[PDB]
Amino acid sequence: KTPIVNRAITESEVLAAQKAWGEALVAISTTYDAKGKASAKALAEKVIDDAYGYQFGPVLFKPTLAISPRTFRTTRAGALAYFVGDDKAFPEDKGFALSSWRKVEIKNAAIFITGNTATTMGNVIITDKQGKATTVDKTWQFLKDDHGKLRIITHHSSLPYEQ
Amino acid sequence: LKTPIVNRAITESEVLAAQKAWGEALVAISTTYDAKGKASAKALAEKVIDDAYGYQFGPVLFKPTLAISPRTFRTTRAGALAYFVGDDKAFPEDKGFALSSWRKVEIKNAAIFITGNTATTMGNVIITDKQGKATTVDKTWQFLKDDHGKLRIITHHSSLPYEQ
Amino acid sequence: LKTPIVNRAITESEVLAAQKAWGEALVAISTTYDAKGKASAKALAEKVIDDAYGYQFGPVLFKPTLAISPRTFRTTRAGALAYFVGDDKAFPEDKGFALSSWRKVEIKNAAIFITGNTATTMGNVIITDKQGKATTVDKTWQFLKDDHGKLRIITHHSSLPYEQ
Amino acid sequence: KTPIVNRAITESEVLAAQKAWGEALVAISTTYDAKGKASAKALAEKVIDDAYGYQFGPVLFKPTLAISPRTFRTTRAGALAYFVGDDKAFPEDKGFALSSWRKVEIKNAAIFITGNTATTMGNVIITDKQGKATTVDKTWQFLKDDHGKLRIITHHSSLPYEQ
Repeated sequence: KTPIVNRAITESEVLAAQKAWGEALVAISTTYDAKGKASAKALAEKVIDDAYGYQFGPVLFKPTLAISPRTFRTTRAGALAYFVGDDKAFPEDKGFALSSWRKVEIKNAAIFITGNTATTMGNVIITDKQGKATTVDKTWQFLKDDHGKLRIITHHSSLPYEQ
Repeated sequence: LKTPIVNRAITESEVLAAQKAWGEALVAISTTYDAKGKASAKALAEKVIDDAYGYQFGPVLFKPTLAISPRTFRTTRAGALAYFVGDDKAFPEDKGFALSSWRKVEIKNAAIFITGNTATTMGNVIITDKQGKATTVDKTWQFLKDDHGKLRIITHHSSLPYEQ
Repeated sequence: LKTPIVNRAITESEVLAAQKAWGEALVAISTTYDAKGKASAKALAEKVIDDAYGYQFGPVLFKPTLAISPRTFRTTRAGALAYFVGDDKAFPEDKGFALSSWRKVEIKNAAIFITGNTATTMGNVIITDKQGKATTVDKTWQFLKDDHGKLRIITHHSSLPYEQ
Repeated sequence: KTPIVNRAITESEVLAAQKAWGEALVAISTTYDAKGKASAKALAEKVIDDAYGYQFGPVLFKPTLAISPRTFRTTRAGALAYFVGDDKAFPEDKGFALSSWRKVEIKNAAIFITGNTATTMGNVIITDKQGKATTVDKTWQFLKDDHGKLRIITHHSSLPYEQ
């Protein structure tokens, strides 16, 4: 068979990367519930290093519950802080991943594959240990890196508009 | 003579220009309604959506600021028009976002990612009406440079800043 | 219902298909000349170049196998047509490559690189005439997937194997 | 100023990467003339690691003077062998870089920038220590890697057709 390099993203790679983020959020949450803040922060660090693209420079990350001065988490510390708190530079952050999450459901509205990147827009439903479901409107953008792995370079999460 | 060259890549200046052109268009639809009423605004909004968005390629990933939780994702031209100018029984909750007498748009980028043929921006956009009432949104755009070298919106996620 | 999706990426199967379609086209021009003469071949070559190449975007990076050292690079539609079918005073050394009664094209890829919106192939192509005379070339193609999802040649470098 | 990531290639980046290859060929050639085969092979190894993209998988490399069985140098060893010989697996290779090259001139016919990659097609003129000029027809394709540096993923070199 002809030796090939495929820098392009497939549908199945995008769907996998969406789930992988869900699994990573939950893994952080159950690890906090079970082993405390220090173990979660260390798990969260490896998760961000793995699934995000802060290595390339800024990530276009607007987290769901980020407050109006510190809205855009363009740095690795900004992401970690949003998910597990424990950073005095982000004093409004208690840790979004620390609410005992257990189930994440992806409901895509549309996917756009532009070759090396892919953008998804739809709903994500995050359910805690007691079945308290939070619905968010989520845009992700994935870049396939030089090692063939999908990295979040864009992450816009918003609570559905009510009024 | 200079080497003939095809450039499908987006530059920073093309991205900033396309951001400003969307602002100008929102304001141009808003004044045209204040000045000449619904019909004129609608016809202008239609050319704007045909020009600045990329519904020609298939669905656009458009989550508008003030879109209500059943009709959240405007993946069709009609969805986008309806959001801006209303007047569509299929989007009954849409009075028209562009019809609030908008006069100034300010772009405050936090970050830009140029992935070659496309470019994503994230940051604040501040839209101010004739009375100086400022609406601040958190906005993500993605621009694709079409076969004719013009930047088209294929992704548009706008959200009100989270208030605790 | 299935999530609506835009796919501007090229797949392996799209690349192999586009390779085979170029072969089929060369053979279809060659037989059409053997069977119906110059005029018919020319009109067919024109639709082939308009279909399979990307002169619509600007220059194509086309270095044909048997192109002579003044007129080496066929960056214009006319250059490409002339190479295949001749009949152009502006390319006086061109008898027409496609007019040698070609009947079989075999693609032997050494490697494929899909860079997302484009895909490059390098390897051998073996073009055999009505008498079974095999011409082997070393060939590089680059395909771009246009706004309509069809693969267009923007790069075509063909060379006779180096003989010491 | 807004923090930005630019995975796109500019005209000036392509022109630089074309010259950089010229400089690298010559550097190998003068290093052989002056310090012998071992020093050139070691310089040539770092040159290929740097300017080519064998890290991603196969490179679409058809060298000017490569012979009909071993035409396509899809492996790092194939490239090294073509440029400096000294590999019994490529027995027809004496070393293309070992002919005392001194001047390389790029004459582009056309450049196509497809975002993350750029293809050049034109002439390259390589002149030795005595002014013996070899003209080649050259296609290059450059991919900007995750670290912002241009890497040759395609290299088709042919002697101009004579007859």
